[PDB]
Amino acid sequence: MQGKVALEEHFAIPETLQDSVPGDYWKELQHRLLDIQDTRLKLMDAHGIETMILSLNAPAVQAIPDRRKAIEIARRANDVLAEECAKRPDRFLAFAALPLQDPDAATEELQRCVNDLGFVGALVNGFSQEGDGQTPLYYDLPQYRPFWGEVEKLDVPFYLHPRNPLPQDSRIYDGHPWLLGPTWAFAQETAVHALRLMASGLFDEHPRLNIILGHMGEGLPYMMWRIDHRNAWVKLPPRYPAKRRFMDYFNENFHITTSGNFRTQTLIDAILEIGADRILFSTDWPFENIDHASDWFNATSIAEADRVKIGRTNARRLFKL
Amino acid sequence: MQGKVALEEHFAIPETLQDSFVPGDYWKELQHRLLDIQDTRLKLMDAHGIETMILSLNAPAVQAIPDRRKAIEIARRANDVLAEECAKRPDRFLAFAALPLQDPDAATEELQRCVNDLGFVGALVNGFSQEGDGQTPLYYDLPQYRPFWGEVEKLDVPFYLHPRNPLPQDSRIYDGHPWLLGPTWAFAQETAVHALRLMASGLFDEHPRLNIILGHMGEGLPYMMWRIDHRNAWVKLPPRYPAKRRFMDYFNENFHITTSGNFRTQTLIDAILEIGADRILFSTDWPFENIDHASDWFNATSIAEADRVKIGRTNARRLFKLDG
Amino acid sequence: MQGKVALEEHFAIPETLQDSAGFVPGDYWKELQHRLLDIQDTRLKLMDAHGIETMILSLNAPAVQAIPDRRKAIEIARRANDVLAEECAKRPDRFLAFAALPLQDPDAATEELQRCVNDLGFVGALVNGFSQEGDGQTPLYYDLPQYRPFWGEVEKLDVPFYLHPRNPLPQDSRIYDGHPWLLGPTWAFAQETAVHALRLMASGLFDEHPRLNIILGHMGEGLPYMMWRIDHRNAWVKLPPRYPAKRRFMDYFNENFHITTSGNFRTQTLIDAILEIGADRILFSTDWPFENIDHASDWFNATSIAEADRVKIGRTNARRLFKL
Amino acid sequence: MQGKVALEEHFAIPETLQDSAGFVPGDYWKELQHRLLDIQDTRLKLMDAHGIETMILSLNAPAVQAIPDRRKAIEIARRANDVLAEECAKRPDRFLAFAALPLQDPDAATEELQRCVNDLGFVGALVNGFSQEGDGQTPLYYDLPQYRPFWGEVEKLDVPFYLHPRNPLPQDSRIYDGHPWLLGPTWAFAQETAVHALRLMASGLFDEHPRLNIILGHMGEGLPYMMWRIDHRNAWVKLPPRYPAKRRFMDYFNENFHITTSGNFRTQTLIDAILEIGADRILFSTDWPFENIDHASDWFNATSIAEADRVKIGRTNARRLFKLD
Ligand SMILES: O=C(O)c1c(O)cccc1O
Ligand SMILES: O=C(O)c1c(O)cccc1O
Ligand SMILES: O=C(O)c1c(O)cccc1O
Ligand SMILES: O=C(O)c1c(O)cccc1O
Ligand SMILES: [Zn+2]
Ligand SMILES: [Zn+2]
Ligand SMILES: [Zn+2]
Ligand SMILES: [Zn+2]
Repeated sequence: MQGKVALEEHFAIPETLQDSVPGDYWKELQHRLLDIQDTRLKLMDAHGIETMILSLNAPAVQAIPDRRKAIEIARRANDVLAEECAKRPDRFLAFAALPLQDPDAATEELQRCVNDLGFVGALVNGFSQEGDGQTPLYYDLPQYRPFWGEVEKLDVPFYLHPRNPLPQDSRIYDGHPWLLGPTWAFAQETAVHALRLMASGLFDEHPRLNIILGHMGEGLPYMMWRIDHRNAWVKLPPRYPAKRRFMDYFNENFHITTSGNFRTQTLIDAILEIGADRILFSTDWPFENIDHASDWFNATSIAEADRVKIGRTNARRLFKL
Repeated sequence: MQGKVALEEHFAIPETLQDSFVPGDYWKELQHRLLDIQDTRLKLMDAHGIETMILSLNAPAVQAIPDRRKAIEIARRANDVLAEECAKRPDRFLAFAALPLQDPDAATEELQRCVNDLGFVGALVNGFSQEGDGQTPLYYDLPQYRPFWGEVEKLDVPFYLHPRNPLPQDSRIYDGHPWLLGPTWAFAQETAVHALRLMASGLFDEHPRLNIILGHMGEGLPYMMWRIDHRNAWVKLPPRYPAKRRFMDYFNENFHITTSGNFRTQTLIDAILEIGADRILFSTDWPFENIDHASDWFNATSIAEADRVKIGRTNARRLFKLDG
Repeated sequence: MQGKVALEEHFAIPETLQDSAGFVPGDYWKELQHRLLDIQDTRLKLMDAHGIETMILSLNAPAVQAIPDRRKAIEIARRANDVLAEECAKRPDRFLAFAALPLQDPDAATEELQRCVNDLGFVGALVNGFSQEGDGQTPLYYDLPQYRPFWGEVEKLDVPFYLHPRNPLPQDSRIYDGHPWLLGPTWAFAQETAVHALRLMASGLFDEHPRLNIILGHMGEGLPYMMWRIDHRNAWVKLPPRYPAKRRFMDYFNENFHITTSGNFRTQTLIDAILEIGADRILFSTDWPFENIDHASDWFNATSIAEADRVKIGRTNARRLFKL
Repeated sequence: MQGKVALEEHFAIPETLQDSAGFVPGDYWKELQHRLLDIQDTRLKLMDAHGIETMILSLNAPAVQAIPDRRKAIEIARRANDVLAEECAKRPDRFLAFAALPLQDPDAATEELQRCVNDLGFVGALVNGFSQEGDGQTPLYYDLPQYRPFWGEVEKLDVPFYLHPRNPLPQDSRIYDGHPWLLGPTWAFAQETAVHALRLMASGLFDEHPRLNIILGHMGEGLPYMMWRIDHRNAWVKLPPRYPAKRRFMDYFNENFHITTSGNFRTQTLIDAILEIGADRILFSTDWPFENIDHASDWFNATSIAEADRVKIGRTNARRLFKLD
């Protein structure tokens, strides 16, 4: 398939590069993160990707406790990104990196990126760290409501990307570093953060918000029925502040991408849960090979009409292209 | 469908009853359900095509008793009670053992006692154990539990790894959201990861004949299993965990999942295309779930009639050697 | 779900009533007749009780397609269409109409479609397969040359054409000899209709009129499941197909066809169709009065698909297709 | 996947070679002929390169079923079976065989089946639909009374019966008039075979002989997708069906049939079948030489199913069905 849109495609700046064992692989990953116009573009051309919505790597800004430096790095990353997109505006779009450890500053940088730089959304690597940085700051908290109101005003999607939990909140993985990251930890962290947003009633207050989750929903689709329907015989209203069910907000305010989850069975389950209209193609480059994502998607077992929507038209619609 | 086998069916004894809402008329009903075995439960089984019910103590129960002596005491009592209840109707009730795993040796002894002397057909443990001050979750992939697993394999009976909530110090991500703890989500995360720890530790290389059972359709594992092994596939460097093979291998070869508290056809279809119908078992999670809810859904779920028979009955019959 | 649109919903006029006599046992004949003749009363109460806002009505089968005499066919067609317009006018907020066409006379059929659409406001046409004319011994399929002008007018008026089933003529039914239970909805209807659809595709009709919209009931008359094979059988033979059409069957099916759930309330079938043609091209329908409205609605309300798709298949796809 | 078993794999003898002539263009005819006559070379090399350990061979179509003279049919069947036995004996660790039967003569077909199974070690029979006999103008379906003795023997011998396709006779093909491209594997084959199978079910054959194992290729010739409708159409009519069989079509399909992936390398189709008849009754097959072995194998090795089912469908279901363990 040609003319695809991919939106979990990362890059890095020298300042955040270290955020991502010794050898040829680490060397290649660094080159990939810093490259935009050469290797990346050539692969896009060879693998039917017309539009790539770029985002800074992780955890990047979310792991910078000093709000002052966080704002500085965010602005720096966004300016570099703007410069890179300007070189091939027909191929590259961008997500804003935000210094959410400072709500007001984050709201202001998002406005700058959207109104001044033409960015089409924001991508945040989970909870923020601030001050001593020992407390994970989730976005369902009161201090972030103004920010969400502005996100809804600008009407641009918010991509809730993964990050690892803090060491003190990772005991379950002690002795198992291989379970952290993309293997599992990433999904758990992001799925719950997403659930917190839903449970908080955020989408009752701002129903037009568009949240995006990669890796096919971080496991949410398969368990969505249980999330709401467990112990169904208990006919008492849910205790959380949100007015409706998790499935309602997930179906109405979320979109999921195929980033790093090239599995047909998983895609079928998702199509039968959230629907093809809310699934978007993405690769997770440079952490995943573009050819791997594209070859799989070009041949996955779905209707051709859905391959067109998932690979291109859903995104073009979502980002008003 | 008639003649079904259900195996995540709970009961409680006065000592563990409190572990199991609000002041609402629901708490009263739940209590009655947990304490009942021969009456209400049996009538529902007769009304909903369930011939065999493999009973297990509630949660967290024994896993939440930090004092070894006490844990060993409560477990033995819960197992003696269970043994007595099953003896009243051996043609309908089977049993899973409650184990005081905060004491590896005592747990091994009690499992042997239950299996060899009481005829229990397996064990059901509610996640990690608490011991001493009870501030450290004790996972079963740890070295001290290897002798135990060797005995489990020797006795050749399944181990049902059931959920429990993580300790508060390990649940900050849920702070302010108590509604996310329990069956809503926390149970799955806790159990899925414990299962992965067992896999990564190489436990199944050492004891390949082990049979582990997970409820709630695998605690989310099937949907993400491909990613668990294949994420960042371009990096051809070998994984550094002790296990010799991949997660999917151990999941496909040493695990079975049940339909407990997850009556969703889409989820069942995904599981069928991931682990296979031969590895899926009907279960309800009674009394936390209504038996009629579980049965009505399963009787009509969109699968092959041949698979409805296997998932609803024959897979469990074979697994627990009920035909011979 | 409320506000659904159903479009394979039949009625009959005295002149065509007997055509449905041989499709149900004698004990059910009186009831089927009542249903076929009723539009304003019981039918509407069933619609209200089962969340159906719009019902696009059509004459029963084979009706006009089984009238060998051109003059008579044109007469009955106009009559049925006039009656249908009368009934819709009684409840214009709930009923829409498909035209009955005397296709044994191409020109007359073209004229009648124009009258129905431009003058009566009908939203499409429903034809029960091939037509009989003259001695009525030869099935007349619509891929034939003489029907090209008609198709050009269908595309110009831009209204869908519902290719409905009918049984094959006796001389073309020997495979069912001794098995009358295989004729009709059991199987013969699907074969007859699926092949007729393939004939239209293979003839290149959609190359000439790419904007045509064809609708098939009973989930595509079996087409989705075998569509890959229809084009890809013997793929090693790298030569172009021998038929007139310039492209593949899958292209025309994917681009010019829509299928409904009439008389095929099977979740597995719906899932296969979703993964072959997509939810955007599947429409809810019941096949009342040959199928119970509650059977269709109850199944569709609970089938295992995304809620977003239940809304599309149940309502918005049809509203989009018929420009409502 | 290695060690696969494939069971809709054809070959031909000079006497039946021309039967496959019209099914392929002119330039590809030479290649197809080579493939049909080859068993020990090209075929074996493809099996070794594409993980196929066992190939259950069968004569091409329509072959014997299109020979109206009983005597000639009996001769051709026997000749074809002897050649096949000869070929299998060259590499018995890789090749097994399906008997060709002269069903235009019930008693003769019964005797030949016995000969192939008892004396030649054949593991079943493959018949290309209805038979033609005498004037050959009447399709003879196997649900007819004269074939009951035959079926009784099939059940006694306890070997599967592969109901393979064939095109209907011209007078029974008017729906395809003007569309020769709709005959054969494109569609006519499936319609013809699906209905023949339904006739067997409706006749009550499986009530009388419940241990029969019937096999259909091309993923059930379309049956799985419409199976619910076949039994449940017009469900509001609460009156039993009119056919002589005691139960439902779905019951006989679920209990007496097995389907193969021959010439239908489609994942969506396989998923539907898995949810209708179950993975335990789906078997890998290619339809070589009409389909490329690599096409079938590459698709099956990667299709979206549980690895445990890939093993069953690709090998163990067949080994179990043909008692190879
Ligand atoms: O997608 C990512 O952002 C990512 C990382 O940031 C680190 C490792 C793997 C990975 O997929
Ligand atoms: O053990 C369970 O399965 C359970 C509980 O112990 C408490 C709430 C829900 C539940 O499913
Ligand atoms: O027109 C129909 O839809 C129909 C019949 O005409 C006869 C039986 C069943 C049926 O669905
Ligand atoms: O016998 C077959 O299987 C066959 C043919 O005889 C002709 C074309 C395709 C095909 O699969
Ligand atoms: Zn990423
Ligand atoms: Zn439980
Ligand atoms: Zn109809
Ligand atoms: Zn064949």
